Amino acid sequence: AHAFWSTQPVPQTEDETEKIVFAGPMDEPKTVADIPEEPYPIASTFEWWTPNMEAADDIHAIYELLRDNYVEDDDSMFRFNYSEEFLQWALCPPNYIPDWHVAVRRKADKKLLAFIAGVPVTLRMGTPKYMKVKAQEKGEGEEAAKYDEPRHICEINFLCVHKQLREKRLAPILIKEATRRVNRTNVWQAVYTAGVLLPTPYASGQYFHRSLNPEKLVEIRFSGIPAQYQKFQNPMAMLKRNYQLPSAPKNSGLREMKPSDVPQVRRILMNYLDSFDVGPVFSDAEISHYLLPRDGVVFTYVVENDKKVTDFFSFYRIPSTVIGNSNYNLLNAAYVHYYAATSIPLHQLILDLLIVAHSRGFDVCNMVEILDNRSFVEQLKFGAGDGHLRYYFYNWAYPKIKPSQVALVML
Ligand SMILES: CCCCCCCCCCCCCC(=O)SCCNC(=O)CCNC(=O)[C@H](O)C(C)(C)COP(=O)(O)OP(=O)(O)OC[C@H]1O[C@@H](n2cnc3c(N)ncnc32)[C@H](O)[C@@H]1OP(=O)(O)O
Ligand SMILES: Cc1nn(C)c(C)c1N(C)S(=O)(=O)c1c(Cl)cc(CCCN2CCN3CCC[C@@H]3C2)cc1Cl
Repeated sequence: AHAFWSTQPVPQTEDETEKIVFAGPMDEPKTVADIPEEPYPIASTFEWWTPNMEAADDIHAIYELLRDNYVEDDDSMFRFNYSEEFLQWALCPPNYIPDWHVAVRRKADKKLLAFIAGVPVTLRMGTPKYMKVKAQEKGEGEEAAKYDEPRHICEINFLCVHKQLREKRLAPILIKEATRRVNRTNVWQAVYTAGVLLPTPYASGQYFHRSLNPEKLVEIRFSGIPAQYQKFQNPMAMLKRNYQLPSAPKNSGLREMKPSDVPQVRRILMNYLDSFDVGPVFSDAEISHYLLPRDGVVFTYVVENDKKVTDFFSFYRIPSTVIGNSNYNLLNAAYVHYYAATSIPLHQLILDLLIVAHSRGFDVCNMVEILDNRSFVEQLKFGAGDGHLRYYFYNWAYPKIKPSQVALVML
């Protein structure tokens, strides 16, 4: 049923994943020297290209490919429009490997036809807590703990094939060449997410959405007017009233994050994320890169009291092109990023996130039900959406876990 994925080191069915008890690799052990030195063969009219994602025109080329060809909703009403500044941020974290950014161009005119990107991440991906309990009962604690040390792996994102080249088996070639380049760097696992169902997720979470500009969301058919609103004479004014938010944050001591906050934010974030079965481990440099504010891209606020950072939240911007409605070009979405609360309830912290996002002109706040995101859904008027985000490993057997045991945000 899967001419490509059946040949790959991933669990092949849900029934197989249901039987996995310990974390660990799936493929035969290999070394860098076993991996082909030469790029994977591609047809003569095409060439491999490694873009320089710190060069403005290379970023712009990838930006255009994604703008016109990346993920759409199922009704082709919206398509992600990640900005050039966002792409540079997401693709060039500390110690990133340029060779892991893989493109295909038409050799004749250098037209960009396809892209896939990998970035390094340090991930805790050892056997989850519930399976360690079973392992202990069975005398298998050592094997269950074998791969507990955080692992330096690849995170894959931004797979895209031009619309005119679809269903020609180019995606498997891109994946194969990315795998080769990552393996040549002595890295053997990857983590990736998708909205679609592939073999075989270790976790899946529903998307949730918080209306910030409901009149726009209804107009573009992102949101509907619930049936119960028809019992009122003006359902739209009632809708706006329901979603209204304060004009300024409520938490005393909230301010934008600054460079000197990096060590404190690292400590509180790492203390929080260590409670989840799967999660990243961030250095100071990675905290700085992923969390310090960048205009139009990432927004991060801390709660400071007694000159100490006790809480923080972050969100990032991904607009989507509104394909079918001529009255609006873009849907401006804020996505919940990392956060940590030690002094206030999480719903009180995330209310300030919604306020800041609304004040800055965002139309909706999106998130997946990872981390403790479910704990503020009802209080802050998030609604479940149609979409899901499925989490996958390449070359890593892993038991099924709930999305609330996942602490890795994927951009
Ligand atoms: C150690 C290091 C390892 C590094 C790599 C780790 C693995 C990373 C894996 C990538 C993680 C990416 C994470 C994200 O970015 S998820 C976002 C994916 N991008 C989009 O949805 C953008 C719009 N769509 C496209 O650009 C294309 O339709 C794509 C590129 C998605 C498929 O192109 P096309 O439509 O022209 O099809 P084909 O004829 O070339 O190929 C068909 C084969 O492709 C399999 N397919 C379809 N969709 C996906 C998908 N989203 N992940 C993995 N495989 C997918 C499909 O099952 C079939 O295989 P099989 O069913 O026959 O077996
Ligand atoms: C406004 C809007 N624009 N677009 C393009 C869509 C679909 C919408 N919606 C309608 S949606 O409700 O907001 C929504 C929906 Cl249905 C489904 C999904 C499934 C995940 C898609 N990918 C896969 C690759 N990447 C991994 C990490 C981020 C990214 C997520 C995501 C969303 Cl974000």
